[PDB]
This record gives sequence, C-alpha cells and structure tokens, in this order.
Amino acid sequence: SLLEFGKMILEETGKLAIPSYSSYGCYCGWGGKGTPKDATDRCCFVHDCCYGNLPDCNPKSDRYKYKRVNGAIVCEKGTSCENRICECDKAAAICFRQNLNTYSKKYMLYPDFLCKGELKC
Ligand SMILES: CN1c2ccccc2[C@]23C[C@H]4[C@H]([C@@H]5CC(O)N4[C@@H](C5)[C@H]12)[C@H]3O
Ligand SMILES: COc1ccc(C(=O)O)cc1
Repeated sequence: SLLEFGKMILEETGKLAIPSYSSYGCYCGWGGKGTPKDATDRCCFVHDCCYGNLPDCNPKSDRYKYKRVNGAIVCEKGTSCENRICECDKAAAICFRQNLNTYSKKYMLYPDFLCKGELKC
C-alpha cells in the first residue's frame, strides 16, 4: 500500500514521497503517458509497468510487511499479491536511491502537456 511505499522511499532517499515523488516528471504520480523525462522518472515508469503485471492485485491499498536486514530490503511472506507488490516497490525505492544524484527540481509539478510520445512496458 502507499503507506509502505512512501516509508520505503523516505528510508532510502531521505525525501518524502509527497511531494518529491508524487508530481515528478511524466510518470511519478498521476502520470501515465509520454517519454520519461529522466532516470528518476524512468524508475516511476518501470514501477508503473511492474504494477501493470498485476491486474488482479490492488497495490494502493493492499498492505505487505518488509524488514531491513542491514539496509537491504526484505519482503516478508504474505499473500501472492502482497509479495509481488512489495518486489515492485522495493525495486523503485532502490532505483530512486541509485539516481538521487540527478534528481532535478526542474521536473517537479511538471505540466501534463509536456508529456509527449509513447513507450510500451
Ligand atoms: C495498465 N494498468 C493496469 C491495467 C489493469 C489493471 C491494473 C493496472 C495498473 C493501473 C496502474 C498500475 C500501474 C502503474 C500505472 O500507470 N498503471 C498500470 C501499471 C496498470 C497498475 O495498477
Ligand atoms: C505517492 O502517493 C500517492 C497517493 C495516491 C495515488 C493515487 O491515488 O493514484 C498515487 C500516489
């Protein structure tokens, strides 16, 4: 659920999901079209796609459990949907951390009309 995800992001990067990653570029947030503006936005695109492989799961509200094993995120056993949601979120958090160096405030509150082009998962 968004609760586990925003907490995962905060622990990883130091930034809060909202508003550092809720209205970023073309894919971080409500976003769902265009060409990712940068690496961080590409993390959200892939995260999007990852949730995309789980049509019968509800990523926003289904809660999962996870623990830190010396920094490393370890998804704990839950239902099938919860395990996969967690893997999707774990990947995005790490991707976010790996690209913190290029995070640009230029792509914050990014206009919808500048999300141009197309990309398939
Ligand atoms: C295509 N679409 C879907 C088609 C059928 C069921 C569920 C989904 C989505 C909505 C949502 C989310 C991610 C992130 C995203 O932008 N959306 C994608 C993948 C999915 C995922 O949940
Ligand atoms: C990062 O926080 C959120 C909250 C709600 C939604 C949504 O409702 O689609 C997406 C991200």
